[PDB]
Amino acid sequence: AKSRTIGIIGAPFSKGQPRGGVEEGPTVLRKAGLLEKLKEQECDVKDYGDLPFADIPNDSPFQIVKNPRSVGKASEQLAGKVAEVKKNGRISLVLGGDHSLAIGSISGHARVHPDLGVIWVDAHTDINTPLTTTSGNLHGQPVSFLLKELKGKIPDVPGFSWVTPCISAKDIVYIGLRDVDPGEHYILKTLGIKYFSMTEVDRLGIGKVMEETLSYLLGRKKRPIHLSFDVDGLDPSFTPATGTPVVGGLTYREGLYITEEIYKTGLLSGLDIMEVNPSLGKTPEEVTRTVNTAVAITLACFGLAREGNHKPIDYLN
Amino acid sequence: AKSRTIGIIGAPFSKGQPRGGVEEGPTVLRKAGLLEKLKEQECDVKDYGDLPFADIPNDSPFQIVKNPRSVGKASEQLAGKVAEVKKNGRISLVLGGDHSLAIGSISGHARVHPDLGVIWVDAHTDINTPLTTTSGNLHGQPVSFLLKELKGKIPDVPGFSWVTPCISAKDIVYIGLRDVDPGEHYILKTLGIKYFSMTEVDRLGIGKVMEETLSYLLGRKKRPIHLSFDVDGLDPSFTPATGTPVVGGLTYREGLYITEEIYKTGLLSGLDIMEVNPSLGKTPEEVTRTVNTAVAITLACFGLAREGNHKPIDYLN
Amino acid sequence: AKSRTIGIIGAPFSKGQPRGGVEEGPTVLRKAGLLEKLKEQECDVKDYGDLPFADIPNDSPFQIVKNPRSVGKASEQLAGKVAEVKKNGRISLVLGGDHSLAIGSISGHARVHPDLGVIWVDAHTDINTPLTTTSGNLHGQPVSFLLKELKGKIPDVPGFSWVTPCISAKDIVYIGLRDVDPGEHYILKTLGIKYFSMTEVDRLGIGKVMEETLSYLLGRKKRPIHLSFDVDGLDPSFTPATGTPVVGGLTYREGLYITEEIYKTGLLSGLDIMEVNPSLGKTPEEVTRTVNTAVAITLACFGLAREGNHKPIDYLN
Ligand SMILES: N[C@@]1(C(=O)O)C[C@]2(CCCN2)C[C@@H]1CCC[B-](O)(O)O
Ligand SMILES: N[C@@]1(C(=O)O)C[C@]2(CCCN2)C[C@@H]1CCC[B-](O)(O)O
Ligand SMILES: N[C@@]1(C(=O)O)C[C@]2(CCCN2)C[C@@H]1CCC[B-](O)(O)O
Ligand SMILES: [Mn+2]
Ligand SMILES: [Mn+2]
Ligand SMILES: [Mn+2]
Ligand SMILES: [Mn+2]
Ligand SMILES: [Mn+2]
Ligand SMILES: [Mn+2]
Repeated sequence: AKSRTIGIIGAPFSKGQPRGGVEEGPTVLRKAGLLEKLKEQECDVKDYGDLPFADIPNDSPFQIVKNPRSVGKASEQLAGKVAEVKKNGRISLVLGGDHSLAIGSISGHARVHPDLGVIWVDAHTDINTPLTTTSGNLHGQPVSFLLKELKGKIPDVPGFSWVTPCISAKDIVYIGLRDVDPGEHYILKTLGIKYFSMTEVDRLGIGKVMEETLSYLLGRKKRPIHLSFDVDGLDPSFTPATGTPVVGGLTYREGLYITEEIYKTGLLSGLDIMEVNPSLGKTPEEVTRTVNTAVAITLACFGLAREGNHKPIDYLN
Repeated sequence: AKSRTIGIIGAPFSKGQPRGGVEEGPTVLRKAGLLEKLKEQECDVKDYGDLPFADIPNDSPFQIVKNPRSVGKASEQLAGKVAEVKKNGRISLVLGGDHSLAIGSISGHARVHPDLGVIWVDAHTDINTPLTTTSGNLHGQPVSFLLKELKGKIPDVPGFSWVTPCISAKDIVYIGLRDVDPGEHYILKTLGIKYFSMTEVDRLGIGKVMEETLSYLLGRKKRPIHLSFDVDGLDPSFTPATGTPVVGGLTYREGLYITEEIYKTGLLSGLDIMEVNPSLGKTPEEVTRTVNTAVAITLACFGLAREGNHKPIDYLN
Repeated sequence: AKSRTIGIIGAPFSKGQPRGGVEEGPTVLRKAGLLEKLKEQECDVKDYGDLPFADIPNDSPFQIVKNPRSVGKASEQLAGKVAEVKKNGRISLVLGGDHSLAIGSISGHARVHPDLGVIWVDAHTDINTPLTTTSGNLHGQPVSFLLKELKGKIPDVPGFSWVTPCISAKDIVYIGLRDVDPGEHYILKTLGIKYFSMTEVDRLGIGKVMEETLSYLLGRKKRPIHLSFDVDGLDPSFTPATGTPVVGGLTYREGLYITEEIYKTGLLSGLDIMEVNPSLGKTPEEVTRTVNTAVAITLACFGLAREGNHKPIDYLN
């Protein structure tokens, strides 16, 4: 089945943020048996291996923006790989790595399917421009480079001349927001992007949120869905091993409900599992817990339903 | 009050599954002072004691099904006792013990009240047949023996010839499902059984789940209700000392909500508190936490309300 | 802005309950940086300091009621200070201290705003009279001293002659109840007080809870809102360092949603943050967690929102 045909890309990249270890995410996710688990779920899985992100020594800051050439080239090379997987008729599964990789993942996906819609599960908007950013960390800026309405607000950052904005503000839905910068909130409200912060999830419940999200994106016509899952979107009681955790997050159940509903459209076309950092656990158990939650979210994107699953055979004979 | 008139039955049995300690469930529920708290809630409590389960020598397996004569006899004896409690105009309250005992608890209850409706709160469907099971543990098979629609699909298993299917596929509602086998999922679909998996609970909220459950069972007219409560239906964050824990379960709140709602109909007629295993706690507090929750669940079935409770007197004098 | 103009009053009082340490509540809330966080949030903050509560020796009990003269005096002192802050046109922010201080906090606030509506966030109703109490602890009795309907059911308690009931049964809404005494349950129902116990929060979701609360209080016309927050309204997993914790409480998210919805009315006029006991944390981490949660709650009352916030300027320039 189309919704269960997968091309796994390993993106071991960390220079979009300051904390070492996030590049180990593709290794830890594989070691937890992700590939084997997806095949037990009737998936056709092709593992495209881990992208080599050859060292870019001499990568001085652009103003306050850190490692711009490394971040730009990693995303540029990932875009090429995602385009190749999409051309092979497979759902691209990007194992991160930090969230700056979404620049390349979404650009590469939009090359084959320009009509795609984006569902962004995260505690943060990641919509800072290189000029509104106060941290200078590119993992909090991927969306700004991707939105068409922000063209003229993105300065000429070394390593990003290949970037052409591919998503319009009306083609993205945020879910799980709870730590937004002032500049980011200004962008969000001015561009009129559809969002469901933890306030909306509390108000409406996850059922109504997904109902509104899928109607908002697919109501006019059926189009490919790109899900970008930052593991910090869930509460740190489920994914503690991550760079920028924020309390009061989406529950484990809620994370599975979003992925269960997205799978059911049959239109998932690209998936990012980002920000798993196996060296940010306070104990060896916080690491396994983060990785198992990430694996569980992934399996639900490819058909695993809590109600159960069965093959078209007579189980009573 | 009929809704507060109880017949206590201890069922210290574990051979429906391979993990030792669940036979100690009645003792630890009793030690926590369940009977005293119920009497303190204005309940008429009669204690029928803990049933003696004689060891069956040479209890050879039926195919891969383990301890068939023991599970069969334990349920046969429990059926007789539940029928005796019901005939005395009391609500039977079975303290388990593994979930295989539900065969006898529900059969016994259907002998006095054949128009009963079953609410099954669990992470599991326990609807495997002796042939669909892959584990061979009978606690994952009680619903198959009880269902009228499965007559002809259950072979002659030693110890079960006394069983006559007493409930139809339309007289049972599941709440909490999140770990269902393919064959169980097939049965669920082909027999059109009403169920609220954790997916439906996330979608609708426990308020709507309970509205629909009671409307489904009581819609036509009032009829007796049997609640079979497996503690693993709740999240292992609340009930960890259990044999088959599954993450992302019902909350402590949702569990009380379900039981407070069933109490309010005044139609509770049979109750099972199952799968409490006090040898399966990682810490002594994990055991007390499980037992405290199971006691809190039982107290709400018999009137204890979070908004409060009071005697029909004038407290301002 | 008026909704951001604050008058801070520290109330280091503990004699309303038997557990030492709650008098250290205003200090640990200050040491966390509450005032500084409010100032950074564009809040006009004025520190009125901590009230000097003079030790009353030979404070003999009134029947069973412990420290009557000390509790009455402290609330009498707080009433004059809250009334002063209100006449200065600032929102009174009382840093508790045990919940008996609500006597003084609400009374002083009604002296300047007699048409005020109360939102009481608590696991408990705190509506016992000096005659219905079984503990004799005055922190579980403040609502009885304040209701006009209970005038004649409150005996002459030494230190409380200054009290004059300032609210009617229809001017108060409870949210989060789950441990109500029989005497209190009788009072709650006979007076027909509006309440949302955890059962209604589970049934409706916090979104409908806030919809109904605000509609009931502000329906007829706009009126000042007094929020008295007992940190034990939230589950012990978010606020463990407290004297009377009850399991199955409001989540961190619900706590934030209540306080965000209250800010949005622009009618917040009084705020009590009560029962933070830094000496009751099982570990130093349990203390910090409670204090951090209490700070998060307070900031949301004055405009800090999870979707983000921004100043009225063009951030894209
Ligand atoms: N908006 C921030 C930024 O640096 O631009 C500011 C920040 C630092 C303190 C407050 N939150 C992290 C966030 C970046 C998140 C990236 B990610 O984890 O979602 O991928
Ligand atoms: N379907 C199972 C079986 O053994 O038949 C397979 C199982 C083991 C691995 C997956 N779940 C346990 C379950 C049984 C639960 C019984 B009870 O705890 O809910 O009462
Ligand atoms: N109803 C009680 C009372 O003492 O009047 C009985 C009590 C003692 C054990 C059961 N709950 C505490 C509660 C008081 C709460 C005060 B507060 O924390 O909400 O402010
Ligand atoms: Mn992100
Ligand atoms: Mn993030
Ligand atoms: Mn079971
Ligand atoms: Mn179970
Ligand atoms: Mn209180
Ligand atoms: Mn309280």
